[PDB]
This record gives sequence, C-alpha cells and structure tokens, in this order.
Amino acid sequence: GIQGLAKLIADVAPSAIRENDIKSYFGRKVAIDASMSIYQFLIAVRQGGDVLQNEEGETTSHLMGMFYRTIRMMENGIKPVYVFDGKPPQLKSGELAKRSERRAEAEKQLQQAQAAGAEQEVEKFTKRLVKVTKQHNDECKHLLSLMGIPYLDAPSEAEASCAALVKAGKVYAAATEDMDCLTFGSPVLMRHLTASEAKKLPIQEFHLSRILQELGLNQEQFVDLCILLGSDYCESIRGIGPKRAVDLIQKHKSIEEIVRRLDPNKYPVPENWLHKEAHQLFLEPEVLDPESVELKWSEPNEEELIKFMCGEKQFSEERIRSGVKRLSKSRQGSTLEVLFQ
DNA sequence: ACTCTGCCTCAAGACGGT
DNA sequence: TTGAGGCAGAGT
DNA sequence: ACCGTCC
Ligand SMILES: [K+]
Ligand SMILES: [Sm+3]
Ligand SMILES: [Sm+3]
Ligand SMILES: [Sm+3]
Ligand SMILES: [Sm+3]
Repeated sequence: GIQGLAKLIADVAPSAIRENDIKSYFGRKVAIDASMSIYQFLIAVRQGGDVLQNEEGETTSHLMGMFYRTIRMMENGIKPVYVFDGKPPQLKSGELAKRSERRAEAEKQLQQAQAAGAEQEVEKFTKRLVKVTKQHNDECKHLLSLMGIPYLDAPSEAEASCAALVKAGKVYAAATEDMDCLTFGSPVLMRHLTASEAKKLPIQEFHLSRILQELGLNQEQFVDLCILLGSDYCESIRGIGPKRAVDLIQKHKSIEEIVRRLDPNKYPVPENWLHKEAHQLFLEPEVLDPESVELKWSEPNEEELIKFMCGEKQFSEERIRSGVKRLSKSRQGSTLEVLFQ
C-alpha cells in the first residue's frame, strides 16, 4: 500500500472519513479486490492452525469465506462485483523480489520450527507463507459464476480497475483495506465491509474529494505525496516521513521541485529514482474498460452449487442449501428482472 | 520537542446452538 | 498481503 | 455475545 497513509488521513484529514449504518447501503453496488479477500480467508480461517479442507486434501477456506460473506452482503442489498489481479506492472519488480526474498527466509524458518516441534512457531511461519494461488482464484471464480455474482479480470492491478469502475459510476465504491486504491484515484474507498452478523468495526468511507480538500492538494500532488510516504513502485527519500512529506508537497507541489530545493548533503535522493515513472503509473494505470462488461446479479444455480460445494468440497448440505435460498430471496428483493423494449 | 528508522509483537472469518 | 502498535536511539 | 466447530 502506501506507508502511513490511513493514519495520516485520520490525523490531518479526519473529515474524509465517514461512517454509516449497514442499513443505508440497500441497493448499492461495490467493487471488491478479490485477491485480498481470498488472502484474508486463507490467513484467518484455520481450525487447529490448519485450513479447512475436504477429504481429498483440497483447501476450502476461501470458498467458505466467499460463499457466506457474499451472501451476507446480498442480504443487506449490497451488490458486489469481484475484481481479480492480472499481470503486475514492471515497476513492481523490485518490491516483488523483496517479497520472494522474505518468502525464502520464511521457508527456511518454517522447516526448522518443524524439526524442533515448535508447533506454535510453526503456525507463525505457515501463516507468513500463505499465498493466494491461481487455483484459489479459479475456484472462487467458479463459485461466483454458480452464485450468479459477477466478477472481472483486471489487466494489471485489480485496485486500479476498481478505482476505474468507481470513476465511471459503475459501482459506488472500491471495497478494500489497501489505501493505494485512493492513490489510483478512486473517488470512494470503503473499509470493513463484511456485513458480519457480529460486526466488530463500523463501515468506513474515504472520500478522495474530502482528502484533497483537507490537505489542499490536487491529484498529481496527492500521488506525489503517496510516493514520498512509500509505495510498491519506487523508493522514497530517507529521512522524509509523513510529517515532512506533507510539508514539502504543500510547499513545493511536486517531487521535481522538492529535489531542486532539498539539501543534497542532508537529504540525498534515491539513485536513479523512478518517481516519475510511478507517478505515471498511479495516474494512468492499465485498467479494464468499464464500459465493456455490464454488471448483472443473476439467479444462483442451486443444484450445481450443491454438487460443487457439498458433493465435491464437502460443505454441509443443509447450510449450503440454506445459504442459496437466502441468496436467491435477497437478490429478488434488491434486483429488478431484465426488461426488453 | 518533534521526526524518523529499524526493530519488535499482533490481528486478520463465519455458522449455529446456547 | 493489509493494516495496528510499541521501543530505543539518532537526526532535525 | 460466547464458543465449539466448520471442511
Ligand atoms: K522514508
Ligand atoms: Sm496495492
Ligand atoms: Sm493488487
Ligand atoms: Sm472429489
Ligand atoms: Sm478435487
């Protein structure tokens, strides 16, 4: 994401953050970063440190989360479209090499904690090694089809396509925890949208327009600010944190100008800094064409959903069947059948 | 006093019966 | 993966 | 709401 962004917004842009009750969202459409939500289920949904799985050893945590949460959203008249990641931008290569480095380190550690039967430390490294795979994505897509819930494949970053869907008015907001979605220009970001039966946190909306107003920036300058906070796509300036980045952006407006003014002895810039390229990425990312697919929420295929979730994945038939009935009735309540003229 | 860095730990879901 | 925080200790 | 269990 962008290091410190959420906090910075709370501290110096408090009014960009609006809370509303789940009841106010009846009828609203939202774009969800599917990979991130899958990740949250893999990580969270363990029984005895082990994922849920069917008897043939296949993981089912992601299916559990994405079946039941999606239905809860629909019960509240919230209509989600799931967006899946595509090929990462080249600028991300450095950051990805870093990740694989940590994954390598985590693999080593896992192995040892195993030898020393450190079952508690083994659970640590296992979690750290959690990875959303292509099979996880394909299985969720399959599930969503059966559920009648639309999904889209982004050409590159999913959060950029979510942003694009919001700007185009195809959904109300991008539901994600990753603030770089705002950096990609999303007018609205919603966090904590799970529609939990036992809500723990309130539904939050971040309005880009309020953010730009409070900080007194335009979007170019806001992207430059985020770049200075620290993004996945290039280096930041050592010694320049949230407090100073804000001051410098407000004073100088652009990173180029910030370079021309910084004392190169005190604040040397990264070597061959790619800020200009990352700036370009955030403002003009590769995104799907939001005029291309028409989002629709369709009738759930009950019998196939039972064969897949129950027959193959070994979910309780009563729960699944009950889930499908609720989903079907809730769609009926929030959705108009197609009309021809 | 204020800022930042680098180091640490920690959580992260949902259902049904009670 | 995304946050959340805390710590000392060094820089401004 | 708590908590054993889910697959
Ligand atoms: K920095
Ligand atoms: Sm991101
Ligand atoms: Sm992404
Ligand atoms: Sm089978
Ligand atoms: Sm199988």
